[PDB]
Amino acid sequence: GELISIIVPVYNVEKYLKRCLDSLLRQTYKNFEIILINDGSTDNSSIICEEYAKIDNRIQILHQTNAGPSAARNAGITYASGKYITFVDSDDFVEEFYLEHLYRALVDNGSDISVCNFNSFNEDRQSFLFSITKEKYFCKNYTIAEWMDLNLFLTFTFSPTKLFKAELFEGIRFPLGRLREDDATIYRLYLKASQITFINEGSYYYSQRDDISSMISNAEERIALLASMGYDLTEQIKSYKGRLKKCCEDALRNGQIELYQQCCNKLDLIENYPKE
Amino acid sequence: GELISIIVPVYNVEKYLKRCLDSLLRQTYKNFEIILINDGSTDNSSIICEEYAKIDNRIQILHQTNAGPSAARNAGITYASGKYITFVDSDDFVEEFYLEHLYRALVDNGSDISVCNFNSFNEDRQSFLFSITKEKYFCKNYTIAEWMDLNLFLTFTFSPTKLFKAELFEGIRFPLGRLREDDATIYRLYLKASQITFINEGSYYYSQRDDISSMISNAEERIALLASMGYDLTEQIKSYKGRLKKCCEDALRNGQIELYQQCCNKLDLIENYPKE
Amino acid sequence: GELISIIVPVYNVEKYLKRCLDSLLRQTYKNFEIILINDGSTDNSSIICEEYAKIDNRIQILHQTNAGPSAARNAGITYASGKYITFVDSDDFVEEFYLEHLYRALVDNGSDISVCNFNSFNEDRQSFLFSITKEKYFCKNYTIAEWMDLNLFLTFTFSPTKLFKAELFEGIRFPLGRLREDDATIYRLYLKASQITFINEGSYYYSQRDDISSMISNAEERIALLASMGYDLTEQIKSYKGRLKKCCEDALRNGQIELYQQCCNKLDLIENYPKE
Amino acid sequence: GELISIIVPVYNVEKYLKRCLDSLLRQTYKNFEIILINDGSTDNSSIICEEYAKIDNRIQILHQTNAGPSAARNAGITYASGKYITFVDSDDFVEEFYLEHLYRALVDNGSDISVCNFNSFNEDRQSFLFSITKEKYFCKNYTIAEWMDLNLFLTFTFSPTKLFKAELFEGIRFPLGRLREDDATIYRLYLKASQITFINEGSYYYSQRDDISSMISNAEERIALLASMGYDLTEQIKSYKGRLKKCCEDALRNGQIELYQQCCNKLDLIENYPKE
Amino acid sequence: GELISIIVPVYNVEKYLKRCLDSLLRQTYKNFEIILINDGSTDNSSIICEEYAKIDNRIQILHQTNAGPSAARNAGITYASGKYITFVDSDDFVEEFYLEHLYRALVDNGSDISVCNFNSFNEDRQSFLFSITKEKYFCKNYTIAEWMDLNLFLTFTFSPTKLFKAELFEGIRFPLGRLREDDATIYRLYLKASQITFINEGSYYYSQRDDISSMISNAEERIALLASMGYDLTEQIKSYKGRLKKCCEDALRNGQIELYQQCCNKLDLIENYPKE
Amino acid sequence: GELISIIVPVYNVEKYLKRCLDSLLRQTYKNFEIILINDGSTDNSSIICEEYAKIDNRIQILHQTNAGPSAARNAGITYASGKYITFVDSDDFVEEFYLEHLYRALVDNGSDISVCNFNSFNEDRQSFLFSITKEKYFCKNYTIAEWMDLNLFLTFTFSPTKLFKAELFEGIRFPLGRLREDDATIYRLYLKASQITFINEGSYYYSQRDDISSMISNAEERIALLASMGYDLTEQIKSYKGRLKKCCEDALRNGQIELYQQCCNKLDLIENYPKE
Repeated sequence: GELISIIVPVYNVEKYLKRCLDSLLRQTYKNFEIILINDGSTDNSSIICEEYAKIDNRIQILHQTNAGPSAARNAGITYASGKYITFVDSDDFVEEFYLEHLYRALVDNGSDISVCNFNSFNEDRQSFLFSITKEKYFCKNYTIAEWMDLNLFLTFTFSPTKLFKAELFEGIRFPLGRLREDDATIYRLYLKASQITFINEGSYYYSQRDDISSMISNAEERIALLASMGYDLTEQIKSYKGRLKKCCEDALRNGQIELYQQCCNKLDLIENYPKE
Repeated sequence: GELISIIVPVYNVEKYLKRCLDSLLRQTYKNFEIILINDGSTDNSSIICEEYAKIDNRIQILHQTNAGPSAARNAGITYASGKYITFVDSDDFVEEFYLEHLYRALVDNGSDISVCNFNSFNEDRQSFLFSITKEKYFCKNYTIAEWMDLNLFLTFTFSPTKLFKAELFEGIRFPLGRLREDDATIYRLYLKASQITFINEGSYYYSQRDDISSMISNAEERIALLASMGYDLTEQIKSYKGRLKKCCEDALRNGQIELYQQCCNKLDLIENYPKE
Repeated sequence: GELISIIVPVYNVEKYLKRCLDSLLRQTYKNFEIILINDGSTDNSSIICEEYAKIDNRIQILHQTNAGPSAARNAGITYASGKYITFVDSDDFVEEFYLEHLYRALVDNGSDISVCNFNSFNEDRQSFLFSITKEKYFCKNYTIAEWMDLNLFLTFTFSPTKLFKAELFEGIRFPLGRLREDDATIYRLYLKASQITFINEGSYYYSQRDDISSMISNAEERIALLASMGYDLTEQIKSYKGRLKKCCEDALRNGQIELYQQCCNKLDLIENYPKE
Repeated sequence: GELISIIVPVYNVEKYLKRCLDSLLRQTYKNFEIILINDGSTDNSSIICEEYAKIDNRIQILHQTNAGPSAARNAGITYASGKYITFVDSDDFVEEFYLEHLYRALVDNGSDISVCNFNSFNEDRQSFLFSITKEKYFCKNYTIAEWMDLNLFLTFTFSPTKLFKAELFEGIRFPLGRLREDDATIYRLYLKASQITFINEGSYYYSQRDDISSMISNAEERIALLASMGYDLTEQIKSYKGRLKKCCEDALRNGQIELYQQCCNKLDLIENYPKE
Repeated sequence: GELISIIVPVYNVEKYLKRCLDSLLRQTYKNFEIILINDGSTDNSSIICEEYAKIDNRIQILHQTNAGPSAARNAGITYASGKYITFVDSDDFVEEFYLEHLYRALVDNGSDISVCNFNSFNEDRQSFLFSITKEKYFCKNYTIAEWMDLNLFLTFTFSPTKLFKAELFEGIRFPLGRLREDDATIYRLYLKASQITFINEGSYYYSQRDDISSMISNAEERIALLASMGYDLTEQIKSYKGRLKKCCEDALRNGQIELYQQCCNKLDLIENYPKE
Repeated sequence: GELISIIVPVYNVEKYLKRCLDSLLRQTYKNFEIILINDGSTDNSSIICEEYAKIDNRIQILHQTNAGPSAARNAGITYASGKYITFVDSDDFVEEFYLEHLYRALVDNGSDISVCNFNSFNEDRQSFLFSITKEKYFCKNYTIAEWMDLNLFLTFTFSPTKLFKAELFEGIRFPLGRLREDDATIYRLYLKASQITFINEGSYYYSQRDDISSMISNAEERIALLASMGYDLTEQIKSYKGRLKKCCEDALRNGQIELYQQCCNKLDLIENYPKE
């Protein structure tokens, strides 16, 4: 099959990196490159990266001065030469059929993007949580409009579990020096697609063991864009009000006083001064 | 009549301050206080403020360490003891009936805000531009919904020309260390009101002689807020698209590269990827 | 009686704030406002402030970006609308007759300031230290000259225990970004007064559990000021020499070398080169 | 005669340095060293220093990273090996008998310090101002007390025109990174002396072509020291009030708002609330 | 022929960029890409880049936040997909046969690098200086040892005029934030080669109209490398001694005192303490 | 005998300082000064320095604002008035005949420098390691060429154990803010000498309980100097290659990515592209 570029930012993940990389090299889909972006790690991560590159030529390492998760992913996008691009966090790990299932779902359906789900691995108790079961499996093709009504963490704020045509990345980059960088970026990729295929299987494992300002501004930017493009706003509005409520309280708890004022005011307007 | 608080930020306006203050002391509406906020001026402005305070007891001076126009206006709001609050920029000036007309328009109509228009004074040629003529005079009461539809500068980005019930300022402050502060704030006051009265009268004179990131952020926040409150988005969407175009080009010219990418991508999505 | 404004700076005092506020709400003198200035606390203090504000309308909260104890007290003074102003630290607490006794001492004597004493509460052993006993109770009126002669901590470095006519604060603010702020400020209030009434009563409880440069600067400024106003300097001189000794040794221990040289030189001049 | 160390800080004085150094090498008193401290000059001053050192072995150069006039003088004091120390600014120049007259005045009278006066040279008009004339010449021995009652620029804030026994410098250094460094330092040298000899001759020529905070704190520190040592305060008090008046006005003009508040308050206390 | 990547850093060169780009698009060698790295220009350079990109698809633009000439070139190297890499400064321009002649000289000779010379253009007088004439034309193949035995500016400190096999860039990047970045880098590419071909034609035009520390450390690094690899040091030593002389004087003129001390000491050792 | 200046930098060594100073005051060679440079210590070191100064007048203290070990030693060199200069680290201690043996070895041989060896003391186990035994004692006079042909730590990167003619320090200072400051400096003193005497006795005790960039640049600077002066480079090259290997690996482990790139490239050139 055609080349898939797997972008893996690496920053101080010495405990988890080998499990991640082992799960990737065992992929049943063979035609991939793994772009490891070592973002200036200060533990053994960089040495682990180098050792893995020595035994599999599909691994390419990029060492860079520490610049954040956004910069690391952008470097990956730049270096990628695949027809498709996908992200894996170096904290996490996948089933051996992960890539193949994503690839088939995309290509067989003529979609521009395929997306799967994730199950959880609790590091503290070394136990899986199989939230997504075989009996609950489904697959569906979605228009962008149908897609934008749908799990909000999975869909909008989590960069892995998703296979993208590389062409979709024209003009699209993660925002620098900013957390919730996934929240600000992934949905812009969806907006460039014509069809998206979702497979409800937890083939990606999320290892289970911030930025209030971005939480709010990401949601505002996204509402403005969707509104300008003619998409329905109902769910984003619900999401936005929920974030404002969290921001209002947490900003105050964190001594982020100007942010607290803004969020409480916005919440006050929405709840107490709606139209009519 | 009831006390009107006039908030006047002062930063290095020695050439224009006396003209401003003279035009305010000549007001036919006499029950006011002028709150001069000297934002750490380094010219003669502070001395001019002190001299005017000595001859009229309606003038109150606040000297503060330089912190920007938003901080200066916020100090004004905090110090105001009037039933109503209005803003005057210290390089502008007004007709002697300015305050009286705004006060009448508000109180006689049972509105929460009254708004007038402005004409221009060209400092370079010392000539007035009477864009707003007596033949074009009108007055009208608006619902908030009617008011929000469309002079975008007069309505949303310009803080003077407007008389606000002081009660409207609960939870509302200008955003710190950041220009287009009026653009981020005035419309939130409108959203608190039940009715607004406009008088199409150029009684305020704007003396004629960029924060590109805020231009975009302000518009996104405002769309998200209006959408969440059920207001129509048609004109804000048009305004947003126009700002994106301006941003896309000007950010690039200024070497603001990440801003440029974000705006160009947003403009690309809107123009080339609207909902199918 | 007339309104007393109680200014209470709050920064990360979650363990002690409730005890403080409970003791204030139980005041037998009921015509007060409590101005809580949350100086950007990062613990639960801000939430505790909000909860108390919901149950007593005499409580006014000001949330501000963290700027230090001087800035917080200055905001308090600016916001106070009382005829009298008093300070309470948020880790301390008071007798239920605290305010009443200070108010009586001031008003019945025609003084401009009344001052009481304090006893101690040892948090580590949960035990009171009643240094000031009923057998030692006295009350006395003082001229400013009598007052300035000498408990140096109680009088000059401690802002609570004192009820001030609000008029005394014209031109007087705590110095920004700088500790021993009380040491720099309280005595300037005394200098504005005509008479001070002291009550030797430990009605305030100080919870028991360095800015070396300011220690010296404050003492030099105060001597210069008193000398310029014709006050006797004998005790201030003794205090200054004691501070120089402390400075000379502690600056050196802290690696504050230029401060050390300055203080040692000053101490050397005073002890070894007095006027022949 | 015994060795005199002449300390000459040099910072960007290319236009004036040769005139200064020429006037020094022509001294009738031959036993001197000139310590040129080049404080990281960025013009030709450093090259001029090196060229002069090549032709007279009494010149010693010390090049140092830019650190200010205080640091440059302190380096000079440290390098000095003379029995006496004197300062010359590299902007200025002297008569050929300058050093000899200072030396004789000190040694013949058994004084610890000798001081002369200065006349002016107006660079803009290339003309001398002989303010100090031959007919006005006098010489006098002073006790420290007599000395401290006396021209305030000449005596207290100007480091040149003065020959000091080197022993007087134990523990005494110019304050770092601070202007009016002379104001803070010279009088401490006087306080270590037993007798001072003044000669009223303008043998030093001051070339005629800031720090408000230090102006005030230097005067406060000096009053506190003098008071502690038992010296009369009358003139220092007059001086202090004059500085407060200048500070109050100039701080405000410069946007130094906290300084303005402090100085105006101090002036208000002194003028309007003196004892009784 | 095979693809040549031309790396063109662009920072604030609006006056010269069109001339540069016009001369490149007129190349007789057709198979190239021009990688324009706009390094956050703040003039019209970015817009000029965009306009040229629209009319010739061999032009690729990378806009980046300003990070300096080294970072710009490194981005070019990373983006380059040619078999050969060459550098052109956007201030300069070339003959229409420039690329073709470099290409032939490399390929026909089996060299890894080809190098030509340059003539100059005086912008102030709009006149060419034809230092390299037709009569002085020669071409020659060199071993690296012969090559490293040489003017000095052309060979080591100037990145254009040179066509490199792209494989030579493994592990070689320009040093960040550093000026004299060419000085630190070009020679390392030479050391990777087996044979270099020089053509003595001035087909590149240098438009004519310092980091002292790097000048010295670059020469020291280069001597240490060459010595470690067994190359002859005679000319590098001569060059190093010349740089020390320049540094010794110019560091002092610039107030770079520690650098002055180091260079003067080094020059002192070399000239006055050679081996016995 | 003539005065030996012992330079002892002191920074936060309260646990070890008394042992150091006791061992120095017990020297059989009596004519020394100990220059204690307290570099702004924040423990009890400064007070320990003062106490020792009070009981032995050979001890001089310089207190300075913290500026690092290089600045501390340079201050020592400046203050030193001895005919000879030696360094002792305040963590360490010496035999009672330490100074005497160094002095005799220098003076009896007509050398400019004498050097001894060191044994170690393991603080964790309170036990001596006598690496240098009586049986292995030797003494020898070396030419500089013989001297520069050598362990490596003792000779070049350790400042104690060495007695220098003070005239050798002309133009030689330790580099500011730099670690491996000994590495950059000691060898330059050797290059000033005509003959060096080594005594193989461990009379200095090193108490036992990295700046990668300097490690590399120091070695490059030293190779360039030695090459320029005609000394043999064989051992320095071996040392340099060893440092590159260490840097290549450890820079990467520390996230020092540009340094890693430079060192790995240098090592790549040396090992894989030596001269043909």
